[PDB]
Amino acid sequence: SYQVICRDEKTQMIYQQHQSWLRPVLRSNRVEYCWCNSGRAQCHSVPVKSCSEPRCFNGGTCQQALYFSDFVCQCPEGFAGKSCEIDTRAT
Repeated sequence: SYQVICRDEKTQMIYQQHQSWLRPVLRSNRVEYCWCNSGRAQCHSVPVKSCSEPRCFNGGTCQQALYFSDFVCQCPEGFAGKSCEIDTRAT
């Protein structure tokens, strides 16, 4: 009856009806702005750059789109949290 589509596995985050997220590309250099639309996922390439300040810590790297304010946060290692301030692997 209700409707709630668009989930994510790369970033590991769910998005309900009429939501939006970023899906960085691979070698190209741009990213796509995927805005859910009844399970249609409206993505499209857009130029991007590095955030003004590294919001991701512990090695992560922030990236912000050139025209919108949507930003994605990368953070290897395996810790937790947007800034990766929660480390469970290392003491």
